[PDB]
Amino acid sequence: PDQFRAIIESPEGAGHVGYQYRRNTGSTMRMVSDVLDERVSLWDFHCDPSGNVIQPGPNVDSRQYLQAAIDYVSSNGGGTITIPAGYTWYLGSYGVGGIAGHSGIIQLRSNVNLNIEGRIHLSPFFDLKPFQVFVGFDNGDPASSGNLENCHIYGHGVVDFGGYEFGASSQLRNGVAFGRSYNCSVTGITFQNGDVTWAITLGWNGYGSNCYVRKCRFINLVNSSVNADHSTVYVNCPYSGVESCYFSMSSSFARNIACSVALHQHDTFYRGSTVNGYCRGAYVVMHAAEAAGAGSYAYNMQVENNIAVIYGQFVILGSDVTATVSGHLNDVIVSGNIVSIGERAAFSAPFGAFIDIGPDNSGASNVQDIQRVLVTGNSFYAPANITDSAAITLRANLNGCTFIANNFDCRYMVYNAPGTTSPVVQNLVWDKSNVIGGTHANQRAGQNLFDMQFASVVNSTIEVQLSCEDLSMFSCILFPASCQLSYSKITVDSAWTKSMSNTAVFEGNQQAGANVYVSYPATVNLTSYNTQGAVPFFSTDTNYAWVTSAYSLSINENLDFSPPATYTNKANGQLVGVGYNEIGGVRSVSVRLMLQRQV
Amino acid sequence: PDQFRAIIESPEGAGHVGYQYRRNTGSTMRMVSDVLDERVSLWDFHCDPSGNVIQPGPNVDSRQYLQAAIDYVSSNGGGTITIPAGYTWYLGSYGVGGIAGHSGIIQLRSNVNLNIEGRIHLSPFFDLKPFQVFVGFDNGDPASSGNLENCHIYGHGVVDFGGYEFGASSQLRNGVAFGRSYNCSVTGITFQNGDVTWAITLGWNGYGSNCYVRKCRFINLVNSSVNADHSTVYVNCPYSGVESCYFSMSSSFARNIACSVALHQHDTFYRGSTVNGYCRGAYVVMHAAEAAGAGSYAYNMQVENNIAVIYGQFVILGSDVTATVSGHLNDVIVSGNIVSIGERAAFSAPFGAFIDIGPDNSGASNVQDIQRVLVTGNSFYAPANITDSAAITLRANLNGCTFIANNFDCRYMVYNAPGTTSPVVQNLVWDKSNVIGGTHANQRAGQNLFDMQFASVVNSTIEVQLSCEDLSMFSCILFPASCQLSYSKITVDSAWTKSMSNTAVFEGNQQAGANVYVSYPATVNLTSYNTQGAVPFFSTDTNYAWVTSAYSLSINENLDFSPPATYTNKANGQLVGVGYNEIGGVRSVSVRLMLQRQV
Amino acid sequence: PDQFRAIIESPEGAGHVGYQYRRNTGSTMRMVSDVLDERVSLWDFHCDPSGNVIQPGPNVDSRQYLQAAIDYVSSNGGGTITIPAGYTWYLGSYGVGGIAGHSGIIQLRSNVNLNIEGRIHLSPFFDLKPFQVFVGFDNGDPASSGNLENCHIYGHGVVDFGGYEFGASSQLRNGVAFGRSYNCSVTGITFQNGDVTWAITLGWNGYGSNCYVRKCRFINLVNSSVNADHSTVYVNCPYSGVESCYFSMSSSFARNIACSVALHQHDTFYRGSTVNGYCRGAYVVMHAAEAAGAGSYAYNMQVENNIAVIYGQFVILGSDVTATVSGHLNDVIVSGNIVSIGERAAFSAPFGAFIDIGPDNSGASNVQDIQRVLVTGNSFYAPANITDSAAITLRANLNGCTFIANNFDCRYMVYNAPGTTSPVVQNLVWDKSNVIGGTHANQRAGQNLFDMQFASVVNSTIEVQLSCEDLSMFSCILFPASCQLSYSKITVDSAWTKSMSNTAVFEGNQQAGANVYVSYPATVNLTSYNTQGAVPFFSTDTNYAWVTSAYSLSINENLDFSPPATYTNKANGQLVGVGYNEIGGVRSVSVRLMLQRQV
Ligand SMILES: CC(=O)N[C@@H]1[C@@H](O[C@H]2O[C@H](CO)[C@H](O[C@H]3O[C@H](CO[C@@H]4O[C@@H](C)[C@H](O)[C@@H](O)[C@H]4O)[C@@H](O)[C@H](O)[C@H]3O)[C@H](O[C@@H]3O[C@H](CO)[C@@H](O)[C@H](O)[C@H]3NC(C)=O)[C@H]2O)[C@H](O)[C@@H](CO)O[C@@H]1O
Ligand SMILES: CC(=O)N[C@@H]1[C@@H](O[C@H]2O[C@H](CO)[C@H](O[C@H]3O[C@H](CO[C@@H]4O[C@@H](C)[C@H](O)[C@@H](O)[C@H]4O)[C@@H](O)[C@H](O)[C@H]3O)[C@H](O[C@@H]3O[C@H](CO)[C@@H](O)[C@H](O)[C@H]3NC(C)=O)[C@H]2O)[C@H](O)[C@@H](CO)O[C@@H]1O
Ligand SMILES: CC(=O)N[C@@H]1[C@@H](O[C@H]2O[C@H](CO)[C@H](O[C@H]3O[C@H](CO[C@@H]4O[C@@H](C)[C@H](O)[C@@H](O)[C@H]4O)[C@@H](O)[C@H](O)[C@H]3O)[C@H](O[C@@H]3O[C@H](CO)[C@@H](O)[C@H](O)[C@H]3NC(C)=O)[C@H]2O)[C@H](O)[C@@H](CO)O[C@@H]1O
Ligand code: NA
Ligand code: NA
Ligand code: NA
Ligand code: NA
Ligand code: NA
Ligand code: NA
Ligand code: NA
Ligand code: NA
Ligand code: NA
Repeated sequence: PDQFRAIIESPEGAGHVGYQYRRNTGSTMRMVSDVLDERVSLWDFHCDPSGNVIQPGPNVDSRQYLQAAIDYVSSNGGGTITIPAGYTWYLGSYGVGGIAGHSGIIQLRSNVNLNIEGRIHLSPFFDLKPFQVFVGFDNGDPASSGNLENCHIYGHGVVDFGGYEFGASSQLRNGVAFGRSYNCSVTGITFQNGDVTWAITLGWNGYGSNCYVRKCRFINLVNSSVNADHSTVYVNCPYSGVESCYFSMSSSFARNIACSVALHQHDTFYRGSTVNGYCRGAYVVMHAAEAAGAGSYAYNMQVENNIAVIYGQFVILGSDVTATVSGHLNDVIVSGNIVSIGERAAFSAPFGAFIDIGPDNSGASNVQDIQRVLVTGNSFYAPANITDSAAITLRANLNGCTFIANNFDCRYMVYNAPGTTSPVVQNLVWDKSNVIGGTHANQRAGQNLFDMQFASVVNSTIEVQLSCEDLSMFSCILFPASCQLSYSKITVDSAWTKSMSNTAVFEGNQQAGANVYVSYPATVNLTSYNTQGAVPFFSTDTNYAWVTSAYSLSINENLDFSPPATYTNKANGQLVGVGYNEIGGVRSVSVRLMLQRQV
Repeated sequence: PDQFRAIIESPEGAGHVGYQYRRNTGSTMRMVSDVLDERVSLWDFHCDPSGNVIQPGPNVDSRQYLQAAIDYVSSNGGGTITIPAGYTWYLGSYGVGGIAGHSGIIQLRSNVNLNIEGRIHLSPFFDLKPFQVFVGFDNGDPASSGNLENCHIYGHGVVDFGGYEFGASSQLRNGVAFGRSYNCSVTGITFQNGDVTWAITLGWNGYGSNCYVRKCRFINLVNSSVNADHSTVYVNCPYSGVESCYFSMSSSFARNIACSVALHQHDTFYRGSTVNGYCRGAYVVMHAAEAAGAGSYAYNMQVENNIAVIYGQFVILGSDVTATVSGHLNDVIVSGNIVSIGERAAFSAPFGAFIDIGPDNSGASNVQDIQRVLVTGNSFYAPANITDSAAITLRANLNGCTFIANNFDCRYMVYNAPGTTSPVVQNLVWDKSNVIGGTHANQRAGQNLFDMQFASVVNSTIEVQLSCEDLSMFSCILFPASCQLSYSKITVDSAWTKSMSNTAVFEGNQQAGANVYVSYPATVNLTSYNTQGAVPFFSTDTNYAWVTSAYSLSINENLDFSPPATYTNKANGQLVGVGYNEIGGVRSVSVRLMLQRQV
Repeated sequence: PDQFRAIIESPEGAGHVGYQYRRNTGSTMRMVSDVLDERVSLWDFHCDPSGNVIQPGPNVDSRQYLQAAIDYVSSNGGGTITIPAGYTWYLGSYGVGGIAGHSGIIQLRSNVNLNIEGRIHLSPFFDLKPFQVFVGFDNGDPASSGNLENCHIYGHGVVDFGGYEFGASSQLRNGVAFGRSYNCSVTGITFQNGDVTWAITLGWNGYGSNCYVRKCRFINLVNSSVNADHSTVYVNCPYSGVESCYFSMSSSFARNIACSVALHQHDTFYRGSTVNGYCRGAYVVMHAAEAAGAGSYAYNMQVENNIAVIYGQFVILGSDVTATVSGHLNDVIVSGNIVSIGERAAFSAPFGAFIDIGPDNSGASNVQDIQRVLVTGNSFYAPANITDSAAITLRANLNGCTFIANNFDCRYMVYNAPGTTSPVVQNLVWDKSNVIGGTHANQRAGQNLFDMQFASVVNSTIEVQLSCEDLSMFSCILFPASCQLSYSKITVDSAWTKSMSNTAVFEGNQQAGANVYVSYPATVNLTSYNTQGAVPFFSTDTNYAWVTSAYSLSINENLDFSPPATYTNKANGQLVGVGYNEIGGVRSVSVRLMLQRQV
């Protein structure tokens, strides 16, 4: 019985105390230790070499203890390790082995979940240094790494990056790198107070699947001018996405460098999230250099039902090439988003846009293969002073994009800067159901609402419909002479255009093309013959050889005659129609006409 | 060894029994009590003064015990208290201190989560009395209250309000008032069986952030005529919302008073939820009196992808003023919802509507600043007998609202009651892509589909497109003489209109305005001169001085002549065009024309 | 003290060791066994008759132990049973009693939740046999069954069906049958590796409510030619749905037989999910034979924001009748989905379609009552070789369907096979805002883009708008002479049509109907009189008696004359207009005209 009291006080004591669930005689006869062994916490490993528990705190490095817990649970085929509530667990050194090549702190392992209820906080050892807090690669070379499967991080807890700035722009910092990750997720966690490159990365160059970020918060994760670039979540495996998250930045630097999400492989999504204070909402890009695991096509890309205040662009599309692989982006949907450019001076952040068709990372605009994109049922607003705001900034080659039933209230509808890139554009479709707002009315001196600064446009539709007047704009739509236009439909509805000097402008007379279909208002001077009765009226100018029909948009103030209601043309480029002289006489009128070609 | 058996049976016994996780010699040498101390339940506090456990039941008030648990866990920096499954925990008295000013029962505290697995039920002490079950304010004056942070209530359990009716209409009742709440949430909980004002309130007058209601059920929470008003969730802090919830009412009273959600600050949302039996779906409102914590603008407001059967209005917009603050509502999106007015007699509940632009709480219609709203891709249905159903009831001043690509199948498209308010309307946009259903065909004697009972309309677009005949309606669109109309576009497509006596009606001849752009069908009597050959035809009536062109919508049954295909006007208000007399003779025809002005 | 050591080692030992939470003197004086009794796992029942624990494994049938755990927890009013992580629990025999009529393995019980953290795996006893793993019916006759309430299955674990093929096509296999289920759910679970009929079924013939499938994965659940049919989730109770799930198949058989979801009662939804490798996305159907619990109407049906690669049809609509009940489907929304037909040969799987209006299970096309459906803001793509691809295959009677603001890029827009069914169509609305893609340009020899192979069409709108040329197609829209057409609007925009031989084709001259409203381009030969001055031009053909107006789509290459800009008709079916001869002479021209009737 000495050994009994001794047994009981020893670490095997619980293993000698019997238990049977709820005194049920049909239940297993267990020992207390068996029941305790059903759960596991950091406290079961956070101990000195003699086994005595250590309290966490700013003067204690918890890293080795958490790694020991992960390693052991892994050896039993997995489980969930709780990081207890009511404590802050500090990390204060780098991990070792395969994660060292990633500046890793903790190595995640398959089937080992982390239930973070307390706080995890970086110690000042990491100030001005690279780091990746949680790393799922098991090799410094990602190509030589094994997979991470079935690893979920969740809870009501917090990862706090300590506020430390980057030491050099070339450094990288991350919260969770799942690695070559299959069925991994982060749910519920707040990531805050840092200067980092990413908070979470999913996948590696297309290897991975079914990775998700849900109900997480990301708060103040850029804080310095050193930080080169930031994307809060980088989605680099298929069948993965981000939903119902909150993203907020307060620093000036974030308004110039930070993006919330990057979707970089097929079957990926960004849904139901709120963004504030960022430069950009989401990249949707196929990088040829990332094509190894899931092919060279990014398809089935969804950005839906988000709420955003940003300073640059909401969605940025891209694809590129390497020496041996060509990336392609197609089958994209952008719907249900409500987006605004936050209050800022014109030109004070990257050019404001709902959609950007951006060049590659070396600035090339002639490598892209972007098509089959639907942008529908979104709202976009930019304040009236923001000259640099567009529904779409179309800066690189575009093989198709369709806009239906959006409401865009900003300076430009379609824009690209003159003198810059000259994109080749195919299959740009702007349906009449896009509503153009009035916030920027009166602000558009010298500007074209649709400024078509492209090398060429083919197979495209622009149906312009105003909903209020803006007589400040130079034109509704302008094509420079350098832009070829063919097999396209361009229309300007007459409503709110009566007083406009120019409506559609074709500086190379491109509307004359055999397969150009256009209509727009114009003012035309006519003169009739003197005959009483049915009598022809003819335009005094001769630049209408392309017109197939025209009709009156003006009332007739006269009693003694009427000009024609409708007109066609003649070989010399005059318009002609048949009016009526109740009394004879040569007549001379100025009329507003709808000019039509093949429509 | 006497003291050893004694120690073991004492409440410190577990603190003497050793344990080491899974017999791992690298694990902490702990005591059983340390492992048990990692969790906490109501059972750890639900005890008499001698420490003996008390069983819950209808004759036991569990309030003080649950408060003791919350208070203690709070003192250790937080955690999660389980409310065990398999029991009903009754509450039977008011709390004390700061929550007493709120009729509070339990005080929530920061970082203390409640995992409700069992049932919490109100005892009859609360019958006919006010109460707020869970309160996160710490002061009777909300202005003087501290914050509630990091408080989550979740589980598979239930809050049951006991079925008790209100005692007086002036009383207030609530389930969860998070208070000045930051990162708080309710997930998974069923709230049922009550007569209450709210189930959950988030925030206080704009103070709070990141508060959410997810996957909760709200069932039968209004049951009496005493109940003054009900909104199941009131969202009164930014960056907060409701998603994937279920709301159901069965009482008659709920069909007249209850709303599912109120969104009252910026960056708030209501998504993916199902409603049945309610008067209203969601208020979206900026009250100047609520502007203290987050400014006087409600912007980035999202109502998306909900399913509803309601008896009144789906979304209600509003903003108002106090003596020193002016509220503004802008940047709203309503998309993807499928909504119907449930089976009821006409006029038996508040006027049916998809969108309502409602007056302030004192009935004023001249204080609102509502603009930049997008309503797109929704469906609305009301049964054919429901005279009082509209796509939009526009009852107060409106500074903009845009409708694109909806399907509305109800009695009216645009409505406001004559003789009532006379709203000032700007920037109302009804795109042609809105599909008008046929359920109410033949029901519209004496009614105008678009009944424009406003003081004035400016910068507005109404493109009417029918998809079946309804010859019962008096007109497609009518403007009384009291409504000014300027800088607007009004069109009536001809399809299904051939037999209509009136299509567009302008009782003050407002279509003549300099910047009014309109087109609609009309029947016109013409008579020609007798000349053989090209010969003029002229209208017999003189009310066409505003017409810029017209064209035939009718076949010509004649062989010996043809009327003009197109017409323009003359100063006296006749139409004129040039037809053709194969044989001479004065001709007299009645023709269906499309009348156009500036289009 | 002998009995004390004995007590302590006995199964009542923990019941003698005292504990008080965190040494708090205000806490309950408990015993260790009380605290352990707050949780329950499979280990508490997975024991031999002497109470000794049994290890799970491929040679152990865990079924009776799990049932014992469920039965006991049920007797205490519920709770959550954990299925521990780090182990595979095999099932190797059928259950007994009420579930035997369902081939049941485990019986679920009300208020008893399963937290599946480990793996559950079927033993080879089930090879070639029927089975339903988890069954919530309590009677072999579902009509005589009690309800299952408040039963949630959740966790990070897995249900593995062992890879076994069906033994006979008449067998049924299921993962979870909740039965007559109220407030039940499955969250987080992976179902994999099987040949089954369903993974999860919710409800029974309309009995049930508030059942949900969320964040689950379904992987490779069809593997043989024996498998008759598969729907991964069958939703057979109202106020229930599927959200944020992943569905994947790899077998050839799945491309011909498998559907992801079946929505079969009102107020049901399918949202935010990703599908790959399936034949079909979702059925949306009211079967009269399923109408018992919730009525004969399926209404408030939502399919939104999904991502899919399928081989057959995305959404399939249906309703049918029994001898005494008639099923109805109305108030449906399909929005925000991005869908493609995967790479396959033409005709190698069921006919590709976004929407299918399908016959009943006996092939009848004359029993359906389907109306008030909105399809808006979706994208659909099929590769160019897939002849059998359509936006809508309209194969049974249709009482209404509305398409607004979609982007469809496939072979046909509207299709039904000639010689097959002859549907009666009412209220088909194809708005102009639907964008028709160009992938299948040049592939359409002998084909009509809109192939209207119906018995009749009434109250319908087809506004065709091309966005690129396809001169291979025989026509944009064709109506055989067998299809009646009335009270409808059919338009073909002229853009990209100049070179088309046929645009709209009415093989029975149906465009002449009194209430048919149509416009489309045509080429017409005209000849004038010889008179100098205003001079008539007349068509040489006489098939224009239905034309109310026409206008020029062609330039005039002549200086000495001009044909009319606009035309009307004469009784003999010629067109006539007034042109102008500067010099006299008989003129003869061929002109492209927009032919209009009542528009
Ligand atoms: C911040 C961001 O996401 N910006 C994108 C931009 O992305 C490119 O630039 C960023 C700049 O931070 C990344 O390039 C940096 O990081 C890579 C990857 O780091 C190495 O590999 C990882 C696995 C390892 O853990 C690290 O220790 C490193 O060894 C460096 O190779 C590169 O030199 C450096 O500038 C980003 O790289 C991608 O990062 C994701 C997420 O971690 C990885 O999954 C990919 O493998 C990696 N891709 C490549 C090709 O290496 C760059 O792709 C986008 O290009 C841009 C336009 O689309 O949007 C944002 O600007
Ligand atoms: C039921 C509902 O939400 N109805 C809205 C309507 O809201 C207004 O009317 C309701 C009627 O119940 C509320 O007014 C009642 O309650 C307030 C608040 O109670 C006091 O303050 C709270 C913090 C405290 O816990 C209580 O003990 C009280 O001291 C009373 O002041 C008022 O006299 C009474 O009629 C609602 O008030 C808002 O309530 C939310 C949620 O609790 C609070 O966050 C706000 O502070 C409070 N606002 C104000 C201005 O006090 C009223 O705003 C909407 O106006 C209407 C149209 O938009 O929609 C529904 O009808
Ligand atoms: C695979 C699938 O979902 N296919 C649908 C198709 O559904 C019909 O055909 C399937 C074929 O598997 C089902 O019919 C089979 O199963 C029923 C039901 O099984 C019996 O009842 C259940 C409760 C019990 O547990 C079992 O032991 C059986 O006793 C058999 O009666 C039938 O003979 C057999 O072919 C499907 O039936 C429905 O199944 C759901 C889900 O389990 C039940 O809730 C319903 O009660 C049951 N309905 C009926 C009327 O019995 C058939 O409805 C659809 O018809 C089709 C077109 O819409 O889509 C897919 O093809
Ligand atoms: Na590295
Ligand atoms: Na497209
Ligand atoms: Na060029
Ligand atoms: Na109060
Ligand atoms: Na708007
Ligand atoms: Na007025
Ligand atoms: Na059966
Ligand atoms: Na419809
Ligand atoms: Na027929």
